[PDB]
Amino acid sequence: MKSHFQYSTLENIPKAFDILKDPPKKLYCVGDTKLLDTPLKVAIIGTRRPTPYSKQHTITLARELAKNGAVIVSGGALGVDIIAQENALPKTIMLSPCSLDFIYPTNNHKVIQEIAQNGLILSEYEKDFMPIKGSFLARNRLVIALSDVVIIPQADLKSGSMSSARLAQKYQKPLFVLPQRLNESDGTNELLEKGQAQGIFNIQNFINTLLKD
Amino acid sequence: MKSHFQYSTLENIPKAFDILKDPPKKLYCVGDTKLLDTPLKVAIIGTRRPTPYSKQHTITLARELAKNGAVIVSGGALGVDIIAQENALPKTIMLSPCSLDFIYPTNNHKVIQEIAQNGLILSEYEKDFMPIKGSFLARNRLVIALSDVVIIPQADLKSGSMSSARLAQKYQKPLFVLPQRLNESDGTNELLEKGQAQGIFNIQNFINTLLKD
DNA sequence: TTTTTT
Repeated sequence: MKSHFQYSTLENIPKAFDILKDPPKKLYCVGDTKLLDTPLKVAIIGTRRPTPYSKQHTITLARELAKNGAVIVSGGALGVDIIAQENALPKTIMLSPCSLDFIYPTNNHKVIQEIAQNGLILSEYEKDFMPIKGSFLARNRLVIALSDVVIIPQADLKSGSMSSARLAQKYQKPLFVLPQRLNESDGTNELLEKGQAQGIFNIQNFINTLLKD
Repeated sequence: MKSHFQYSTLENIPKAFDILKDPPKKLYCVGDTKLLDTPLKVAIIGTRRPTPYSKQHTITLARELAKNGAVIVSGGALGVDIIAQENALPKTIMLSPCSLDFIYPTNNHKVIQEIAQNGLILSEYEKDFMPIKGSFLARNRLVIALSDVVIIPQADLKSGSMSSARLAQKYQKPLFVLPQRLNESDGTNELLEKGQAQGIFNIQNFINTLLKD
């Protein structure tokens, strides 16, 4: 799917990426580049197939965080990503797994279009670059590096979310997950079990605690 | 409701009770007093209105602990209590909020009879004593005192279960809970949020670990 | 909750 986006490049690579082994040398952008100056950047990422429960609270988290002046960072994926990003508009930054001349995934075109229009989309890839396994992983590192705090509402084991979670730990980005029932959201519960993430037991509280930092 | 139980008195107060600031001077009993010598005593207490979710896992916890030679201690209450006790039979000990000549709650009369027959029921009250606000809270301290570990599958804030959690902490009895969604079990989630309880993220590993010590 | 619990 063609985006018909009119895109350029960032003048400067955000310093957040300096922590990376191989920081992007060039970033392509469409939308509000000033969002990159937001004091509080929060990643919300997770399963492409969230339960009604997780969706419900992903919406509250995104809306309230954006209401309090934070910007939500995600990857525009089906499920958790695109729920969080739509509900954070216009304060949201998407890192694309393809060049900005392409829309991916196709079914998210309306929201992604709105992000291009009122938020910000960034890509490491210049043109005619279709999503490929390595680019999904590559952009995942950018979501984590750019973000100050990482929220994973719901996630399975051995998922991309879990890889991103390990990146968050590597870079000491505070990691929070939604409380989840047994034998569901296995990935996030393992994070809780191993003390690698904190649970969000009260959304308004959680947010005020982030703000007071 | 009269029980028509034939009951006696324990020859003396079990040692576990001597931690209490006001230990029972006498305990009345019906059933198999040999259960008091079981190495591992585990309390399973909680809301009188468990979700299907909490119910299914309470059943597994109770059965598997019994299989592993543990005795399940509870108060024979509607909901979590009686589910665990019935599934722990015959290895279960009930602490009654009333004298043993009465059945409470009446809806549990069938299982309570089975506990008197094949398990053990204890009471601090000799006779003609119906349950009262004070006797539930008194009973709770005996559940906590007798038990080595306390599992609270699901509970509301400011509840009898929470009262028991407070006693568990006071008398250095380790707490454990089931993972619960946001706004379904505020009581147990608060325990998790304050690090006052540990979550059960795998029932089989939970049990094995208990056996280790 | 009348059918009982910080």
